[PDB]
Amino acid sequence: VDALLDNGRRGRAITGSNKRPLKSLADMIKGKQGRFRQNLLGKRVDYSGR
RNA sequence: AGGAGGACACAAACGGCGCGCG
Repeated sequence: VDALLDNGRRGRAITGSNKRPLKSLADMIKGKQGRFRQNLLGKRVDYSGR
């Protein structure tokens, strides 16, 4: 349950690849790649180009 | 003779590593 909630606060994060720890719910909530700064504050918009 | 009867709808995703540009 600890690994499911806030993976990384444990002694060591679990992984299923070359030592790439699995992202948890708390990992998805916060962070520069998290929802707050990735999809809510700044979001990709249609009707645009470059 | 007479007479009688007789299927609609429906268009490609997510995480690393590297490089590069503003």
